[PDB]
Amino acid sequence: HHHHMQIFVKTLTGKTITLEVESNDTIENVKSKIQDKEGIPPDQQRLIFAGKQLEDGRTLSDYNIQKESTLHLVLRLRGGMQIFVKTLTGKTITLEVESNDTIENVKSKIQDKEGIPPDQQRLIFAGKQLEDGRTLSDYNIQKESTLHLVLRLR
Repeated sequence: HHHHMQIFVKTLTGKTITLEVESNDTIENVKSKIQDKEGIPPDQQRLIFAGKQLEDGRTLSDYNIQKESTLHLVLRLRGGMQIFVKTLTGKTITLEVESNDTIENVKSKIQDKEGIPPDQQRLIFAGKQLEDGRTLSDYNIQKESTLHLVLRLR
């Protein structure tokens, strides 16, 4: 069952703030609360917990975040290249990438974030399977491009 709790958000410059949240609040909503309190635009915010960046559309409970847990808040300048990898289940995996990142590095980033072995991943963009040894730019994948991730049983 959903419940109320307090969490902490800490920036690198030393401040810990307390937020009143519900266990099923989304990360997007937490970023909105941080904007309301500190004035920081959500698109500049990256929230980190268990060493992973937290996905806007998932909830605190999805990440096992409990009362008096702390989230790191790291801030980016506007315009860092992100891409969105979406499974056919609707899951979204937002990756900070560079324009010449190799496909196998993208799969390695997906493994770091989601635990999915690279050999189980099939990435698709514009109807083409993305091949190891090629780069994002080889497929004209650029900022805010959306890729599909297809998975088979191990």
